[PDB]
Amino acid sequence: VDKSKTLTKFEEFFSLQDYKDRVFEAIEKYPNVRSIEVDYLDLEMFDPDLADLLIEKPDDVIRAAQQAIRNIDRLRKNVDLNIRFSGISNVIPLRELRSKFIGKFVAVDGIVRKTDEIRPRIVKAVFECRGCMRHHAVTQSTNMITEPSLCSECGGRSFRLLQDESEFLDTQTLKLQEPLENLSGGEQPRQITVVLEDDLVDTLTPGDIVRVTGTLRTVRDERTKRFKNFIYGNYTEFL
Amino acid sequence: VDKSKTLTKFEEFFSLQDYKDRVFEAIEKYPNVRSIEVDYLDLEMFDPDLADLLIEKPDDVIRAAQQAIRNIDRLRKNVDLNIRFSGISNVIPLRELRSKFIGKFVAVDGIVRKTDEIRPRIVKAVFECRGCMRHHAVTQSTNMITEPSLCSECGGRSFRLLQDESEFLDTQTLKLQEPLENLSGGEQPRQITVVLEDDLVDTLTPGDIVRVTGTLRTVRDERTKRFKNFIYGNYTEFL
Amino acid sequence: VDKSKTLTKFEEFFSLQDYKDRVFEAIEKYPNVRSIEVDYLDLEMFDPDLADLLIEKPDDVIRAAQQAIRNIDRLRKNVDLNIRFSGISNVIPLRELRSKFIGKFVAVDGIVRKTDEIRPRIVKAVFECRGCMRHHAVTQSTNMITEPSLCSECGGRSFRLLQDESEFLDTQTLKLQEPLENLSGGEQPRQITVVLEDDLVDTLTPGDIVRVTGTLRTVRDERTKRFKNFIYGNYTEFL
Amino acid sequence: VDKSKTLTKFEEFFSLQDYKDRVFEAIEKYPNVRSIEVDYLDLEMFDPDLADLLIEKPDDVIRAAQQAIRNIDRLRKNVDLNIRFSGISNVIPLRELRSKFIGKFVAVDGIVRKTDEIRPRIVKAVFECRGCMRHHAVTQSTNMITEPSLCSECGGRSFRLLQDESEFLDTQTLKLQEPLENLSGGEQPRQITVVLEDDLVDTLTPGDIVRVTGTLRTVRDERTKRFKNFIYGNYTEFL
Amino acid sequence: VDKSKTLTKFEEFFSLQDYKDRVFEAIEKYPNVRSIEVDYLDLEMFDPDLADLLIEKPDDVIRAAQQAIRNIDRLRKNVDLNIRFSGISNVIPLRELRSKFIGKFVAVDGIVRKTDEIRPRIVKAVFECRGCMRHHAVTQSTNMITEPSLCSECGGRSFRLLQDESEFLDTQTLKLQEPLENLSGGEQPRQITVVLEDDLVDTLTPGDIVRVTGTLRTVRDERTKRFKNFIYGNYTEFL
Amino acid sequence: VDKSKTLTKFEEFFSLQDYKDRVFEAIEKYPNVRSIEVDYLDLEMFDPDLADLLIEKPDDVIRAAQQAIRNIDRLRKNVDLNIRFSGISNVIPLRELRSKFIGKFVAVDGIVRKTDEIRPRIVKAVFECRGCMRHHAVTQSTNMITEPSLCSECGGRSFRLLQDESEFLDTQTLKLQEPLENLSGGEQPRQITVVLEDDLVDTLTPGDIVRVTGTLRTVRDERTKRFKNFIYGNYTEFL
Amino acid sequence: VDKSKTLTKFEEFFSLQDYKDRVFEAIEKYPNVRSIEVDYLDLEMFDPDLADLLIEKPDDVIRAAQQAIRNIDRLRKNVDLNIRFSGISNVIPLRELRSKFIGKFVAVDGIVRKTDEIRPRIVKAVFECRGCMRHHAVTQSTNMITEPSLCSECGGRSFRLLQDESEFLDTQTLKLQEPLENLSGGEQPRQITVVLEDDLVDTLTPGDIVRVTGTLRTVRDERTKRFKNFIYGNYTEFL
Amino acid sequence: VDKSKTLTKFEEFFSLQDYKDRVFEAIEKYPNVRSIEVDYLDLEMFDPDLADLLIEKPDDVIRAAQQAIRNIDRLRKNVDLNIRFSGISNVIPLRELRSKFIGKFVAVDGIVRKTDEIRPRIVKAVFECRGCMRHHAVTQSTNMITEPSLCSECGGRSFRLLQDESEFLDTQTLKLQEPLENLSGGEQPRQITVVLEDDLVDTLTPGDIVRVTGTLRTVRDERTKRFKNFIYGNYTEFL
Ligand SMILES: [Zn+2]
Ligand SMILES: [Zn+2]
Ligand SMILES: [Zn+2]
Ligand SMILES: [Zn+2]
Ligand SMILES: [Zn+2]
Ligand SMILES: [Zn+2]
Ligand SMILES: [Zn+2]
Ligand SMILES: [Zn+2]
Repeated sequence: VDKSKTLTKFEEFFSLQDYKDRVFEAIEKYPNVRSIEVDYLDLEMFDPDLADLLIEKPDDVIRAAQQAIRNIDRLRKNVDLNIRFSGISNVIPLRELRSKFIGKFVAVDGIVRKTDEIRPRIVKAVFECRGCMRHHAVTQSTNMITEPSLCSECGGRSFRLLQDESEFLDTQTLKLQEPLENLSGGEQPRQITVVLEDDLVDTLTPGDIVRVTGTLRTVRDERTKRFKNFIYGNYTEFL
Repeated sequence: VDKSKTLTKFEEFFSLQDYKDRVFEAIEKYPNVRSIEVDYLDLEMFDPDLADLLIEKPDDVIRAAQQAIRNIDRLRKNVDLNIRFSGISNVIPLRELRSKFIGKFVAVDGIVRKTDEIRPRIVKAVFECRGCMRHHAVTQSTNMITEPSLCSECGGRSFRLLQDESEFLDTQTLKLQEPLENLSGGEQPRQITVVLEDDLVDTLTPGDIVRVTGTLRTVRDERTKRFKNFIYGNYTEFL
Repeated sequence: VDKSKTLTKFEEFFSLQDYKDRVFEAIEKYPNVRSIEVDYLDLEMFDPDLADLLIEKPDDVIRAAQQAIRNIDRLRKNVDLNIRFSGISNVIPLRELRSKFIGKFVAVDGIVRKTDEIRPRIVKAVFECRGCMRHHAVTQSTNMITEPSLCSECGGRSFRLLQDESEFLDTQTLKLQEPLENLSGGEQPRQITVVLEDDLVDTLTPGDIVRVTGTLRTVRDERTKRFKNFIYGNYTEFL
Repeated sequence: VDKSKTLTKFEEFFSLQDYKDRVFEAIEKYPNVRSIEVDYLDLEMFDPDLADLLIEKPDDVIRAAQQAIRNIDRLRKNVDLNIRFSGISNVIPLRELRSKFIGKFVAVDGIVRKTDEIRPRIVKAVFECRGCMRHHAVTQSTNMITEPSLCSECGGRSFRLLQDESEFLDTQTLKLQEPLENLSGGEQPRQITVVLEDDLVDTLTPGDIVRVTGTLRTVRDERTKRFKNFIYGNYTEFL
Repeated sequence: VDKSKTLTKFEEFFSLQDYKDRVFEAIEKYPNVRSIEVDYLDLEMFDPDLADLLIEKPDDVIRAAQQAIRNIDRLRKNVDLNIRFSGISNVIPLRELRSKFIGKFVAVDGIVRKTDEIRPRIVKAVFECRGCMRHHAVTQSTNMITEPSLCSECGGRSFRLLQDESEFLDTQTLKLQEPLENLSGGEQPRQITVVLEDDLVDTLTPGDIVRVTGTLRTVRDERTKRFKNFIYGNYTEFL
Repeated sequence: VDKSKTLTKFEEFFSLQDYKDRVFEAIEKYPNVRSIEVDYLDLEMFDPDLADLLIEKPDDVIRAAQQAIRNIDRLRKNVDLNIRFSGISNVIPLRELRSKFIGKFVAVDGIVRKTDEIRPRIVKAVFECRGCMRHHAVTQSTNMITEPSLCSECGGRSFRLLQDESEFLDTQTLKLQEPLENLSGGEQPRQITVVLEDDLVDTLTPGDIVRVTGTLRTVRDERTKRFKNFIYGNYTEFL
Repeated sequence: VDKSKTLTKFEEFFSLQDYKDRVFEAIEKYPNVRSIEVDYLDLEMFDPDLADLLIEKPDDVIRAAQQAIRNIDRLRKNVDLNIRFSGISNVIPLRELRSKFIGKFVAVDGIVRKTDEIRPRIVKAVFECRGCMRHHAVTQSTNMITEPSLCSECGGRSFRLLQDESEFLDTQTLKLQEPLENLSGGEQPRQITVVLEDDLVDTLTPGDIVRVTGTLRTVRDERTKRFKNFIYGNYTEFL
Repeated sequence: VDKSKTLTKFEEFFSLQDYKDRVFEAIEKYPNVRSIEVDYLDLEMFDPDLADLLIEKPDDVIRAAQQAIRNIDRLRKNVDLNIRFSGISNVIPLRELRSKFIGKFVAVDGIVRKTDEIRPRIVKAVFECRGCMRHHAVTQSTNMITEPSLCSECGGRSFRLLQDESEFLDTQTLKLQEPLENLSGGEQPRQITVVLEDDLVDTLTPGDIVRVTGTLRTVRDERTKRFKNFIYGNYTEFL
């Protein structure tokens, strides 16, 4: 919960002459950008402790980072930019994406195979509390709706989702096959699912040799009660 | 604006000479008409701000244009007329009907591919409150019944649908394929579902080159858990 | 609820010398008849307002009609005859049986195709109130049992169906294909389901060119949550 | 429940030339009369079986009697007259008013002692069902409110009394001391409570030698869980 | 024995010549009698074992002697007769009416001191089951209403007493003082309460030297929480 | 009439020249006035039917005269003014204030005997719904708080009174004795309670010969269970 | 009649010389017999009205004929004997076994086509009341367990079936095809299911030309929701 | 809720050279002072709008005032001083302390009569939520404990008071009799209760001619459901 300190670090970070500009000129083109790039190196340089936390707790850090930009933004109300990081020094071979990397910032190189259709998902679900009829919004991260814990106003524990009041976002999946030039006879290359959202959607194509950076997440499949790991894409570049 | 501010704006557009008569002739012919066509351009002339809301919140705006007409006719004959706008500048290509356009008024060109059977659907569902046995009517917009939030009379939260007291309405589904003259090799055209209801039913047929204007809606496919977009047709025109 | 007046109109109607007889001579052959025919014309003539209500609210009118016969019948206890109407001036083409005709008296011409097996259904379901163990009978119109709203004696809302105390009735379905001599190349004739009950059972045969008269009802199919219209047969004649 | 037959007997009874008049001329002076007198003898004569039932079930009979007058009264809506009987041949000594006479028509002679103040009571209590908020009226006979058994509309069993919607009536009590000219040395005369309502209120005075006619009722006193008998006055005359 | 074995034994005692007629004359005079006196000695002659149970379990025995008479009369006129035994050998002195005698048939001599007013009490309370609204009658033995255990029809456990449908019965209280000719200096006589009901009401008066025969019952005094013994009079005789 | 029909009638009486100004001057001086006196006679002139309702249903009528004034003032300053009628023909002698007059507008003469201390009472009670924590205000007319029927927002039925948010109002009690010049020997005058509130507080004193005009209300005395009548003062005048 | 009136009638038929011995010989051989055959004709002779009920309400009648025998045997050895009637005049052709015959005693001729495996079924299910843990036995007639309505001892409504304490019974299914000598071209014979239980098990085989006598029962086919008729065999005979 | 602005005004107010000192030198002697005096005039001068709000909403203002001092206090943790105001220009005669002054800052002159004993009360009650066992503190203002609305952590609505964890405060009451030198023959001077808490305790003595300043509060007495006004003392000075 001391991540409040992290917010501060980013607040300052987003004050350095160099960054302060790309931020503004980005908030300029809204909503034709949504993203602000960040060279991992500048972060490494300016405060190497934070640069480490990004790797251990991507989600939290990336949240605090976005929070800062919202604060240091007068004039243009709202505006939520996704901040993507480039040059992550934590490249990891596909085959090694096991449990230790669950929920960690990762960079994986490979070749894009199958690319699924682009479809929406709810990012901000709005619920109606069945206890007092009040409305509560809850940010979703998966395609599985997550109801509020309890209603703080009346103590209710039962909610009804109001789709017409919820906000959507574009989502897409693809297969990231590992590079062959490292295998050794007989071995049929392995692959992992990558999830691209918002503006990283419709960015990659079957064949693209790339380096996907992002958070390694996991999900248990229905029926086959087994988990499966996938990468929640943050930044992407060609090799 | 708020909804109320809009109703007014509309009550005047529907009072202007040019449309004053069209409205009465329709209210007159009911139910041999149901529709009342309005030129977008005229809406712009009368007001540029309203002609914009029509695109950002077509649902409420159109629901307002209906309460306006219902507030004009001399005989207060109720009459649920369909306001259909013609000539919409907001023309979006099919492949680009992503999330940003959910809930927005769009206009898409393409070619009617497959046409489905006309079936009815409940538009006004009547429920019996299991708490006090009173009756409540609730307007439905999808083919999925939506029960009332709670019974205002006794506080009940459980209802039973009374089909025999509900009002139906004809609905129809068809696939709209994108224009071929823009695809580039190895590219199979993408199609999208269009929903036609009331008097727009049985209006189009395979081959017809059209410019479907309507609200972009989304719906989660049962068992797949994935959302999919479709167009709720408002106005149709040939090219 | 003012249909009580309708009961009266039929009471009188079933007093005219002409009708008063076929009634009695019908109640004579019980239970080898069950039906009393009614020339729509005599109804049209004697009270043209009622003749109109039949079309708008078949079920209610036909109920009030049957109610009358029960009242104007001393001596032979019970005896419930179905009254069927001939010569309905509301003939409608098969293809046009849309929502406006849901719950309306209709006459449709066509050719009988597939004819299903004759099977029973419950017409009068008897329920045991789980609250006070009392018995309640409820008339069913579909093959889906409909429990009582609530128990008037104790306020119970939960019931158990007692099959052994319920009354059955013969039911049958068939397909009524539209007449071809009106189509126009390429068009594969459409069809609709007809439901024949009680003594209209085993009356039609594949091939019969007929004119089915009855109430247009609708039902949502399981799985495919879509509705489908069908005709609840009242009278039938050959062309 | 066959008391419906009793209603009939009174309907006829209140058709005899002689009575039919005092009824009308009474309904004339409303609301300056409220009472219609009935010579027990005429009742004895015309139908001696009814004349007996009055004695065994005063309340029911007197109800059916009042019901009749309401039926045989066109023109002046409402109007509820109390019918009082004179010349009851069931005179009983005060000291003998034991259990056998509970709920029986009785005539008792004595001298009026203490006379209490005149105060109102609720005759028709209106309740709000806490289940569905509907209103139910219930006739009260004592000064203790009696809630409905259950709500027939929703099955509710809990009610709230709405005083502002209830109707009141004047009530009064007095002591009827037994006649001394029948005692025998040492014996301190006994007494019983008489309850006078509506227009018999403020009719008797301490000292009046009278003959009270009415229904013998009983009530258990709080604290001292013992019952006590009293007379619910119907008719009164001086000796 | 069991209760049944006793009923039989009694059905014969009540069939013997000597008493055969007394029973019929009583059943005949009902309700101008209510009682049927039987000499204990005769009971001994007819059977010594039954004449004993009468003392060990007077309640059940007497309840049996009643079901017997009720099973003899020709007209099955019901008739709740009071069997009263005369000449009981089990004579216990007043001061010795302790616990061993609770529930036993005793006979105590003394002198009627103070006599209380005759009041009624419910003998047969009728309850309305709050579960199914059905009516249940329950015989009461004390002046404290005893609700049914549970409703056999619906399983309900909550009841409402319907006073207007309940049957009353006259009851009376008096103090019985021990015989003075046995006390020894500085000893104030001890008294005990006697309860007289039905036809035994208003039978004794101060001064009367009697030999009260009845069941010894006990009751806890409210607020004191202490039990106290009293005699439930069955038969009275002067000395 | 209905309530609405009355409001109108009043909105005009309060628009007439003669009273147009009195109303504004009062609305002006608020809250240094609160009252607005109106001559009954003038009400008769303006309308004889309304001047009658004032007597049959003073409560609603007066509640209407308030909504009228509240619907006239230019500044919509709310202002809860007290309409007080002067010169009421419906003068009833004290001893005759029985049930027929409960809820009616009366005028009684007598002499102020005893005067009680002025205390406040809640006029507008504010409750917190225990279901959703929302606040509801409810106008009180007695000194007994009356909770809301149910919460319309969530269906709750349980509330908690929030005294610190409720509005108070001064109330006062006094005994009004009947005029002595009409009693006839051995007759002690009868008194009745009068309740004075708002600006009528501390207006009368012992000895004052007055003509209290107000609504006759009744209330059950706790522990006694007996109703008692009292006058809710509207207008006072000296004789 | 009522059930009781019938039991008597039967107790006499089973007392007549001709059958007096058959019954005893059977009760004697139990359980090496179970059945007791009776000629319908004899039933007619003994009584024509009873021989009719047997057809209109075979279930109750047969249940009565069983309670009769159970009320005759000297040793009160219980013995659940099967009464099977021979030579039934009520012979109905297979294709005509519609609703009017549900619950009726019929006799149908045809040819045993397919025979199923003999399996057991619970005839007397024993349940443990989850409320008080008591045991209740309930006779089953179908292969679908039917729980008790409610527990009379404690009012419970929830039960658990105790298979190890329940009694089984052999049951068997076979298809009965209509006689071929009556069909007319292109007509494939219709078959109906027959259920054979107890000693009738493994009695018939393919090819056997028979005249199945039994009760016509109906049952709803799970998942189809459609009823289907079948014959519950009582007596079998070859042709 | 905009009282946050009031907090600010006091924050500034408590920064003026003059006040900033007495604050500090007061926080110096803790806990031997508890109070900081405030000349109403300085408040009147510096910001006359606030000086008015004090009178209308004493409680809120005085709260915001105390809140400020807590904020502008570094170094010495805790320390809650009561701020008392002197020289209130809202002196009001005792007899006029009616409803309009409920919850208003008031100054009343009079002579101290009876002085009650000093006793403690709970100022900060600590409750244990019966739902999750968590602890909640709630400031009390009366001697009647006020439980929390609901538990924000788990939604619980039931609490248990933990006396051993609650904080107490000294409280005292006295009678403030009005000054006689203003009455006029016969009039027996009136009085009102004053409540002195914390350090104003044991400050006044019978006889002291004083001017009590404070908030007028009201409370309904048990039994006698009537309210009574009293003064919650804030500042006191001698005349
Ligand atoms: Zn809530
Ligand atoms: Zn409801
Ligand atoms: Zn029930
Ligand atoms: Zn209700
Ligand atoms: Zn029950
Ligand atoms: Zn609420
Ligand atoms: Zn049980
Ligand atoms: Zn909690």
